[PDB]
Amino acid sequence: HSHGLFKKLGIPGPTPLPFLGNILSYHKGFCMFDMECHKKYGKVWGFYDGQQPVLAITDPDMIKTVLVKECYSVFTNRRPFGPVGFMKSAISIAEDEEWKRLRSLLSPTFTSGKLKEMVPIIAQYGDVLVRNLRREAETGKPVTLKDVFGAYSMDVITSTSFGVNIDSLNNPQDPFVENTKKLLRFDFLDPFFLSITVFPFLIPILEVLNICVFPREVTNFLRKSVKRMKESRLEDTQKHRVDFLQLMIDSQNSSHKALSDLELVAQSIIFIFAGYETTSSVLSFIMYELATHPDVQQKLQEEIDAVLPNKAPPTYDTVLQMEYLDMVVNETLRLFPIAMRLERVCKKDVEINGMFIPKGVVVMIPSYALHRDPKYWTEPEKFLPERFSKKNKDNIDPYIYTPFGSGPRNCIGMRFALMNMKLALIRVLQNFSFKPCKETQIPLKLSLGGLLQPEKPVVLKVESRDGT
Ligand code: HEM
Repeated sequence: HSHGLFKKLGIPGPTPLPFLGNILSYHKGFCMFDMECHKKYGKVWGFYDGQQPVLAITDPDMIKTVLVKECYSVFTNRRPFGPVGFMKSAISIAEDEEWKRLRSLLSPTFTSGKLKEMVPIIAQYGDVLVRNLRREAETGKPVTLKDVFGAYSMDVITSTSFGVNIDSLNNPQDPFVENTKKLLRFDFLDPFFLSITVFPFLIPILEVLNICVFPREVTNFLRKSVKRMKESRLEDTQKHRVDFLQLMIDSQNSSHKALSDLELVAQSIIFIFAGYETTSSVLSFIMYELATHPDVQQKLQEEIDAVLPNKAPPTYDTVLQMEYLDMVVNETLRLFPIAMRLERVCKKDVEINGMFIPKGVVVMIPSYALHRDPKYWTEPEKFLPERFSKKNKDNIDPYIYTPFGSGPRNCIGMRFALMNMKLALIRVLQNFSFKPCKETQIPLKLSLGGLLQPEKPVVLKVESRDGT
């Protein structure tokens, strides 16, 4: 019972129940819980995930202090979440100095140059997705976005970490894809995780039995797959394709360095885990918005048609040049910041601009809630891209709008993700128009689970701009 911590500090929040803390209030999902707390408690509030104290903060300066100012010193790590095994070394699960070192070895791998050089590969799959989407529409039936983008997301992943070039969508059974496919984002509200939240003392027991949240079935497979291609393939030299693995392999081969072949395997897997369902979900939200806002869709199409007359293949610089595109992407991320919350564990007693935060408390920034906070957004529930226009985006506080988090521990694949999604969006809109379908849910309703996603999958009628 650390359940008295918050009233002891005079910090408001919902009253916790023995053992459960406040988890039954998650019956409508993390985001609804955070919006309702924001509303009734104010700028700061506390709650308990089992016995774990969580202090939500909403003040921009405090957020910067936590995410930026005091990253290395006090708020360096995310909260532990369950049995992880060797993945304990994935950069996103790694802690303190261990994390700092991994954050160095990997920086170069995510530089624009390395990125630009990966465009041809990803772009190549944009052609594949279009080629693919061409059929699904050409046919007649509504298209289920998660699937088309799931495959596209998959294809970019494999391809950008050694030439495993597969048309994932039409090779549903290619084992290598049938495994990477299983690397889905965790729903921390499913029974298992709720149980570990209420019985955290069970994690060491699962670790000793080698029980891991990532499917060993799949982790084993890729561990071995990387092993061979890391040898078998390029252990022949002469001709390499600037993918993450190679960047990880070569980074290996000539301060703190030397990525353990196991670490490297951990990185490759986490990069997949970090980008697979995230990219696909964001693309789907965007397409939903464009379909329910024809005018925006058209305008986007006109800009694309302008920067690339007559379906001209997208390019790094060409992508960067499109502003309405950038505005549409950003607006969608404001409405659907898929991480939902940003978190940091307080490694030690501290005071940040006024309030004292005890050691061990989890400091949480409710992105979903700050993104829809009336106090900062006119008609928060509305999809209005102008919000991010050139002469308007300056009024946006970066500690309020945080779809990719902020500070030293922000999303390391952010630019890659933005690039990936735009290239895809360009290719697709540069060929089709998505319109609401009779089965299209409007307004879109969000799941009540622990992931930010539509209640029912988004399906839309897809039409080719002059397809005969
Ligand atoms: C639209 C897609 C994506 C979104 C919205 C997104 C979101 C985020 C967010 C909000 C964080 C937490 C930041 C923080 O705590 O301050 C994060 C972490 C991170 N992201 Fe992404 N991400 C996306 C895709 C990617 C992709 C494609 C990759 C990999 C190439 C990637 C790699 C990671 C990693 C490794 C971390 C952990 C970084 C660290 O702790 O040092 N993400 N992401």
